[PDB]
Amino acid sequence: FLFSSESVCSGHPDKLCDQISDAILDACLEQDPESFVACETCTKTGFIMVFGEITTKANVNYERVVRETVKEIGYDSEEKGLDYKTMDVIIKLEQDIGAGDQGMMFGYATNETKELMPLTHVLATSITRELDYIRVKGVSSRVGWLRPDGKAQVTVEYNCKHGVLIPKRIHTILVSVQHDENIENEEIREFVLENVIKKVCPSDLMDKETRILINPSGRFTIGGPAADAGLTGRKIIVDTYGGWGAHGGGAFSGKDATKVDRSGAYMARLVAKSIVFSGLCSRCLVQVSYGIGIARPLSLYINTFGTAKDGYNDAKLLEIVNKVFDFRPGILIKQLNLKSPIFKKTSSGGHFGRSEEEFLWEKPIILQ
Amino acid sequence: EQFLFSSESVCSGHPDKLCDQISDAILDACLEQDPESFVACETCTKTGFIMVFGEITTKANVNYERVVRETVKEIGYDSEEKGLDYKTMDVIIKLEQQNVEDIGAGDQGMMFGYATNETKELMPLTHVLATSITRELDYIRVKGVSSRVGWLRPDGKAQVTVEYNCKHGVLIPKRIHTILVSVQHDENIENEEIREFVLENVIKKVCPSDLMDKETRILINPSGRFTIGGPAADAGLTGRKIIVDTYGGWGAHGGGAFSGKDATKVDRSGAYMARLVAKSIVFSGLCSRCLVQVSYGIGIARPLSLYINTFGTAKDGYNDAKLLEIVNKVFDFRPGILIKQLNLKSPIFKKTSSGGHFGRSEEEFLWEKPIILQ
Amino acid sequence: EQFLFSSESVCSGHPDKLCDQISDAILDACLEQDPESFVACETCTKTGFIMVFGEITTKANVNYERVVRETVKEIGYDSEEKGLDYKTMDVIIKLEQQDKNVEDIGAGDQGMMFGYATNETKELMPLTHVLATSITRELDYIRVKGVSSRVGWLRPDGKAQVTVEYNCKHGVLIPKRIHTILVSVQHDENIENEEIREFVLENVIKKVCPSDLMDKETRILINPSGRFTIGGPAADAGLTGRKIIVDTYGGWGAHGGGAFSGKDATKVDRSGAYMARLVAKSIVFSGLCSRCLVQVSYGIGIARPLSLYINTFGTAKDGYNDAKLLEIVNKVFDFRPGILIKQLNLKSPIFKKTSSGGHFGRSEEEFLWEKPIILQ
Amino acid sequence: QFLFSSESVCSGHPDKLCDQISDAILDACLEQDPESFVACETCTKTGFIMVFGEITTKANVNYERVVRETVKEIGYDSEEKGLDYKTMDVIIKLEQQKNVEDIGAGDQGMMFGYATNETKELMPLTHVLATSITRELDYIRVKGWLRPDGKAQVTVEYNCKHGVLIPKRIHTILVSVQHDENIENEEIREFVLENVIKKVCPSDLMDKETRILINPSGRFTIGGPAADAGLTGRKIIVDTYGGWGAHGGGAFSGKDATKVDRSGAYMARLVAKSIVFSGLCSRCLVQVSYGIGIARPLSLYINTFGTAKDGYNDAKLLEIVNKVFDFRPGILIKQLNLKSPIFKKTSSGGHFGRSEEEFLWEKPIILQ
Ligand SMILES: [Cl-]
Ligand SMILES: [Cl-]
Ligand SMILES: [K+]
Ligand SMILES: [Mg+2]
Ligand SMILES: [Mg+2]
Ligand SMILES: [Mg+2]
Ligand SMILES: [Mg+2]
Ligand SMILES: [Mg+2]
Ligand SMILES: [Mg+2]
Ligand SMILES: [Mg+2]
Repeated sequence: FLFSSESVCSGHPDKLCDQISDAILDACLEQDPESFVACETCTKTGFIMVFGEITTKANVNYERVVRETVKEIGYDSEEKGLDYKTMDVIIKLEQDIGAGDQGMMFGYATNETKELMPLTHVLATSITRELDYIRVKGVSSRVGWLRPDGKAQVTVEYNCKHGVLIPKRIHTILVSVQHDENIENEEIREFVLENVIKKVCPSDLMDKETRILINPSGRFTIGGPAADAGLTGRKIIVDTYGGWGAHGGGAFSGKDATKVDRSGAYMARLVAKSIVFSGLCSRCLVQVSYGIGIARPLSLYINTFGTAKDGYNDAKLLEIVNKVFDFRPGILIKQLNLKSPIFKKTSSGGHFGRSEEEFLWEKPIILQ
Repeated sequence: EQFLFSSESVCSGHPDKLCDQISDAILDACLEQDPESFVACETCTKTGFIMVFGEITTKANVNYERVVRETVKEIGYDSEEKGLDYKTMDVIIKLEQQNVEDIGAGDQGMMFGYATNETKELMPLTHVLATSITRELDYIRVKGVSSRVGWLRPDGKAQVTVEYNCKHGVLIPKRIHTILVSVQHDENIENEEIREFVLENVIKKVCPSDLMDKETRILINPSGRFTIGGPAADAGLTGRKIIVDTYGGWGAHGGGAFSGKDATKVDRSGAYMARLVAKSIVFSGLCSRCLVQVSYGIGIARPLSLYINTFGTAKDGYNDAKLLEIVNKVFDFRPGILIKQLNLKSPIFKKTSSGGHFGRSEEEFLWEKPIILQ
Repeated sequence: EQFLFSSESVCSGHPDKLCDQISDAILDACLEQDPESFVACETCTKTGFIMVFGEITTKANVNYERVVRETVKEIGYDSEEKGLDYKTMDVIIKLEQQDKNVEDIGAGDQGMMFGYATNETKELMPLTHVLATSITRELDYIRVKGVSSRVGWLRPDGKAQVTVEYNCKHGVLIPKRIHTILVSVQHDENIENEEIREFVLENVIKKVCPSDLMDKETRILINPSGRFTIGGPAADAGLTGRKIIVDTYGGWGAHGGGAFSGKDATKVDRSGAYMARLVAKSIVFSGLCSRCLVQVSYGIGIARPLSLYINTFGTAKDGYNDAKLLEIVNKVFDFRPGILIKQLNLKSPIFKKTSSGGHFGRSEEEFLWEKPIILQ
Repeated sequence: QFLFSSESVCSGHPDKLCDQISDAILDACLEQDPESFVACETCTKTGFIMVFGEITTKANVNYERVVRETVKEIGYDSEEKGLDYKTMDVIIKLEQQKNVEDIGAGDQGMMFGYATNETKELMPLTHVLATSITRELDYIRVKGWLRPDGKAQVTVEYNCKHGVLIPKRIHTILVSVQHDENIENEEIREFVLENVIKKVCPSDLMDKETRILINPSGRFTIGGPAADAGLTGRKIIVDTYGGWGAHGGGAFSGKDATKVDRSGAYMARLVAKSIVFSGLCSRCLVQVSYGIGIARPLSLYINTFGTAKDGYNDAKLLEIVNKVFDFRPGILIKQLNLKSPIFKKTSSGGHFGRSEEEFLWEKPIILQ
């Protein structure tokens, strides 16, 4: 079968909101590691609004954080879809441990890739992260024509043998990249193919029939918030596993670590990755469920899709996980260092499959 | 094989679901006057305000602010103590006014449909129960006798854990393991009265007694009283309950919220069609549960690929190729066609925006009316 | 042994049922302000008018006309073509206006109240009745709550009748098949009969009737005598208390006489029937029999019934007999009128919801007579 | 062993007054036009009577005059008595609008007939006694101090053996009788006991413990609509079997014979009575159901409560019924002579168990 995943650039209006929500979270954490933050952002023509609840001892200039985050992402002109200098900023923020809410969270891993992530998502997010890296770090004489909005989608043809996923070929790569009026389509295409697609997509999975589409619906000068509304938590599948596995519905950005929607998902990722990395299966889905005010999870579930190593079964894996891993929120927070202001980096490019040293949920443990 | 699994639901007054309902109320308001409207309507809320924003192409003449205020009034937010008062809140409307069948998909979309014979609704039991609890609370609160249940307030949530046995891919619920209900209420009712009310009038009404036992763990406001709720307690946004809206953690999700989007958004209409297909397969007895996976490609009307996973439950003879042949003979997944076949250019969407989009048999939900397949 | 049996229901817009709903809307309006109200409220209707008459003793200050007009609006009578328009109709009010912990008031006459229950359905009601009333309730729900551009051709009047073929084994009733389903639905002039019939079959019958009891020979009759555009009060006069069998058990059980709607709970014809239902439902729910008729005989000036009689039709659980069941019932239940009213919370404005769809077999929060007790 | 009570009311009871007016109007139409369709409802309260519904007729009827004459004949000629035919308001809201074996039913509906060998009338004893008391009060008054309102209730102690009902004793007789103000209670009680109760009730079922109550709630001088609102069709259990058997819900009075609510119930009575009179069972309940526009019944049901004669069962009885009796409306209307103006006589005192020659549904057929 064919399977597709999407990623979006840091300048996509929804991801802009996630990044602002987490920039505010980090700003609070830098001064008060005990901050509680539930920060939502939305955006459209000429404005950003930040709303929700914060309990902090930190003294943070919320508007200044918003405007600086938008500046760093590159929205410095109305022509691009938003200007940090001219936009309106609306601030409506209200100023044995149990979970802070109910909810379920899933973690997933697969040995398809070195990241232990599904290949479609690895590739789409590699494309968008590379575009953002080039835009922000390349010389303006070469790359100044790039604007912040964009997305990529990758369709892979799979074979599925006894639960094991074997990519056969890359079927389609779709890239949308916002740009200024002065660059012609041919140059856009050549730049993206040579400096992005061929840099991150393995040539051994491409062939002459691979469909490569770059701004296929026409030029893309009009973008950002002026072109499309954005909101925090509207890219939760981009943020996690790209359509694979399952999702409990909870968004990550703008939430401090006492929100199990984030910390429980991070821990479930650590567990599934550890099971797969230890060679006990090829693919693993973990579901953890909490109840408000209750420290131990109401439930835990493991599915290896029939790929468990001979000698192991999903029930034995759960027994092991219960011996090794602790899902009580206070322990998750301490073990994963979730009071550190590390979260802005998670809010674009996917929360999982990431190689930064500060993402402890991606450092697997050996299980036996 | 034996395992635990949980699903959640939220009440109509939960702040996120409040936004979904406003967004779909505005969509319906446009479609009743102009069935060809394009709508991409977002709503967000926090203490004392609702903001509607996004884009609309319509010939309709709609009083958007009155639609907002009337929707919030109907949900029951009529006093600050409840968390929002439709009479006093600020309302911002930032909606920007901008027979063919072969229109292509807009991107490399993934649509999923799921069904299972665990319930008469052909939905997973964990999700059926959690959403039944929240729907029943909403029904009692809104339609009940005020001198009896006027102490209910609009916010609330539920979560249900079921212990399953799995025999050859077939899911047989063994018992209800945990039921968690959080219900907002006024200051005058005591916890014992809340808990007895919820147990007798909601849980025992909607949860099958043969799956409950003395060990079933029942948690009702376990973290203390819940008087402060709604937008005063918690910000809401459209499209932040997409798993409640679909299958409660079962099946799969490709991304993309439903509410506030007209049917030309295939993230919505394609998901509805995929549900109809899975439901029809299970309803016809061709398997006990299945996942239907539809892969679209940009500029192409027919799906690039169709994949059906029966989890090993297919009726003998109905191998994957046979099921695919049947589905492709009966069903048309082209966006232009699925919109007409499901009658989606019709103001039917407000009812979808609380209680789940699937497993409910309303006259206007054609994706829940299964086709007999052989 | 096999036999056929039929029950009927009518829609909330049926003229007789419209009157029942208005009478209980007035009762609830009074009780909401004065739980001690005495109400004996009759309603009748014909072209362009509703008349409310009878007797009320209340401290409530009620705009009776507005209660009537809002009830008619909610039912959907908003145009003369449908048979009544709440905006134009005359509402004629001819109501003759006139220690609260006493429990030992006697019955007012030699009353007979009956309760019935049967394990044929989850509702513990006879299947013929469950299906007929499910059909009409679903029609009402679609008409009132559905999308107007889709179902706005529906008009408020209508009826249904359902015949079930039963097997009877040792007094136990086992539905064998649905024999005949009859539905009459009022509609506007623009919808064709084939669309009407397909709509009713797919969205009503197949939704509420269990498919395993339907077969190729099941007779389905939908507006069989022709079109049904002319209906409601303009076509057919209506009066309170003319649907007392739809209101109860559909021909099963028994009825001692006396309508329910418009009467507050001190009228034991109503409260006593509710209590008898709770007892019969509790016996069946507890598994002590498969079907149960509970008969209560009151005497004038006496609070406790003169006689209590239970018939289990030979279906009593092994170990129980009718005499043992009566001993149980007499230990658990109190049939004194003042006690019935307190135990069932009947001085509460709970009655409007009873007045369409049957008073029994529905599980609303405010219906305590449908919340069974475990008996052993 | 149990107690069972039935009620009857006098012709001046406000509900029964409405039944009588409705049927007086039906008879008035039929006497001029035997093909009349009539659906005449009546309601009443202090000082007023309203007749409302639908009529299709060739007759020329002064409806107001029928109303006043019926009320005069019942005896309401003064406001002291509760109603004065001379001065009351009469409101008229009556709106004026082939092959016989093939005439369909005019409506859907379900109707029961019942018979029991407890009495020569083949009716339940409780009902026989209660209606005999009220009919006798009316006869004495109409054919010097009685007034038109009144009611009677009789409680009988029964044994039920194998479906057969055996009266053991009369437990309670309750009689309310309206009267002139100048009559002393002792005279009222002696008259009712000696000239009615002891004449109607069999002495071998009376004993010293029989509870006999005559106006136990006090004097009763004002009655009729002044005492209580009345409506047509609100005494349907009085009209039929007094709580025995079953009821389909349909009222009789004010309806011509094309209303199967009436004609079907009359035919069902004839069937049950014939089965019991023929000695084929001791007790019999018949249910017939019709659908609108359909001549043949949708369903027929016979229950003999286990009392069928040796050799018979409910199925054979149904076969016999289907051979002998025709429930098609056009046919039963002819067989029972239901186009003749006979209906005012039915409208108080019970429709069944009556000996007047014009009630053909009480003339049983011998069946084998
Ligand atoms: Cl939430
Ligand atoms: Cl009554
Ligand atoms: K979301
Ligand atoms: Mg978005
Ligand atoms: Mg998409
Ligand atoms: Mg929120
Ligand atoms: Mg009575
Ligand atoms: Mg009528
Ligand atoms: Mg005299
Ligand atoms: Mg009355």
